[PDB]
Amino acid sequence: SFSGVVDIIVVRQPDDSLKSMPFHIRFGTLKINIQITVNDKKIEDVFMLMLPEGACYFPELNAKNEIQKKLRPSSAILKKFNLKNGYNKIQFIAESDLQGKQLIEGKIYLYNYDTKLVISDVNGTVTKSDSTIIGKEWTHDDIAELYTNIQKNGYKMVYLSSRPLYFYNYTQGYLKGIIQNGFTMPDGPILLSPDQIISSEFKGALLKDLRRVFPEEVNPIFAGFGNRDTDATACLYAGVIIDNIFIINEQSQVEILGKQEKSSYKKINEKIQELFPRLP
Ligand SMILES: [Mg+2]
Repeated sequence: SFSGVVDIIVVRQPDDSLKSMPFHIRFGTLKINIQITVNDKKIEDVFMLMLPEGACYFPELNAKNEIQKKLRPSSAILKKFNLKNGYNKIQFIAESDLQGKQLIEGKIYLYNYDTKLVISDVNGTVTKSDSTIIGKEWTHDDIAELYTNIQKNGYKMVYLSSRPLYFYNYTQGYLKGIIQNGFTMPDGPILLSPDQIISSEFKGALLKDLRRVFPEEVNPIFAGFGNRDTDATACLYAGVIIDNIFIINEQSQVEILGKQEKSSYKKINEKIQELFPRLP
């Protein structure tokens, strides 16, 4: 089974509170309390518990004095993490009297309320085609240079995977291994469609979840890259203007939906300052 943590996103609200996406973490070994360390610093007075199936949650009282199982921590808990802007290292330590201490590592990102995100599907959009693997999937040409320059202009790349949770760590390794003419894929969180995280329209629900951790009065999702018409629908209903949605096919032809224009990652990169203007 899966052992790891799905990249976590945290957003600082303009009242200085903190909101985050749900924590999806699994201890594959453990067949129990859970402590946290952020940036190699243990976090005091914060703990998680674990269900029989291995999924973990923050215990939180409701108004009837019953324990609720939250995947999203309170703002007060998140402030104790002492998160820096951007990437942060996070580890979860599950202590068990039978199996001792078990540790998993992951990534947690802190954005501001005015941070602008650029979504990118993985399969068919980064890879050329949409269980046996080696990471040698083919990659559309010139995509690493394009995304690098989007990031350099102040946007934040956010990747989207609909593969089963078993492949999550593989997808992370595939993206960080891409090298094209010296360019690499900019570091960023990989969100997992909630249908793949079973416990107790999916791409659209995930992106609306991400949008809703930002205040209502800003539109945080600037643009999106996909390869199926359902990717365009997911982005539109999460707040992306049609003009900023790009849909690529297996011949690496990119359609800019708003302008109904045929293009490519190379040509979009040449027009980077027009389509992805630099942010202050
Ligand atoms: Mg796809």
